[PDB]
Amino acid sequence: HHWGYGKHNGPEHWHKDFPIAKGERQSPVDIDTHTAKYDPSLKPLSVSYDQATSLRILNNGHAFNVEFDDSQDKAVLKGGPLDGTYRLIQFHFHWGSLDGQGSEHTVDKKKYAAELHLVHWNTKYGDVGKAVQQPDGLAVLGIFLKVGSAKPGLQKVVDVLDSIKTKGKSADFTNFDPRGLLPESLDYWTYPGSLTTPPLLECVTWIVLKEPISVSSEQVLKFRKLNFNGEGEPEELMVDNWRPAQPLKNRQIKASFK
Ligand SMILES: NS(=O)(=O)c1ccc(C(=O)NCc2c(F)c(F)c(F)c(F)c2F)cc1
Ligand SMILES: NS(=O)(=O)c1ccc(C(=O)NCc2c(F)c(F)c(F)c(F)c2F)cc1
Ligand SMILES: [Hg+2]
Ligand SMILES: [Zn+2]
Repeated sequence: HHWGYGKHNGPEHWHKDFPIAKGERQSPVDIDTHTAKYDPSLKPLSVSYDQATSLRILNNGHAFNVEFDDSQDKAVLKGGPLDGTYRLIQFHFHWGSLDGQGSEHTVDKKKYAAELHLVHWNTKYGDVGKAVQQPDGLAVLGIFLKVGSAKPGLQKVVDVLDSIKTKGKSADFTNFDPRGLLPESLDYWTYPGSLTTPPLLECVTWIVLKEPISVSSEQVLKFRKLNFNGEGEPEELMVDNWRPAQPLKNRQIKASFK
């Protein structure tokens, strides 16, 4: 049936319907800090989210997405290893059933509690649909979450979760500022990859921040109370919606810092 994260439709089965799963630039990958190359020509990231307009939060059966109005250059990402302007379209998380797992990318094999993905698309392509067909169509900003102190900025997200408990449910989610989810440093690693969920298209430039943000145990606990199923179906807790690290193959991970 449809793909998921369970025994019978999880990541190890994806290749049957999405051959690209065994591709050359699949994500996520493990970031080996001792072999990542410092590239002094990498420009600083330019995150301009002051004009971001969030619209809705949705449980899509795989995770929960917070959607933004991307009809204009309101919230953009430029700089870094990017050429062109990329508009923020949505953000979501991947998390685990336990604090020791949840992230998709790993650093020196270390797994974090969760991983935030801020998804952006290259404006030169006109729409997201066209951007996914290009090798540089998307830019995903990845931020690791570790359990510790509460992140004030994440609480509005946490509080609205009860409203979108099951697949298909959505709630109005305006005036959310994504700047409240960024760590203080924007140092990062970058490599060419893919979407980590089917269709697994290899159109992503990954920008993974070195500094994780901390969230309280109570905050991540609420992520774990969401459901993969729709209303009236057998309850399956939405946990461990992450894909294991893929082989790096002929790729090099660059670092913006020494
Ligand atoms: N401007 S808006 O009306 O608020 C709007 C909000 C969300 C989406 C969406 O989530 N589609 C998913 C989606 C992506 F988020 C991608 F990044 C992508 F590449 C896709 F192909 C895709 F279908 C589209 C438009
Ligand atoms: N975790 S992550 O790598 O940052 C990631 C970000 C966005 C998307 C996404 O927009 N997929 C929706 C989507 C569809 F639902 C389609 F049906 C389709 F054809 C797409 F191209 C598409 F992007 C998937 C994974
Ligand atoms: Hg592509
Ligand atoms: Zn993701």
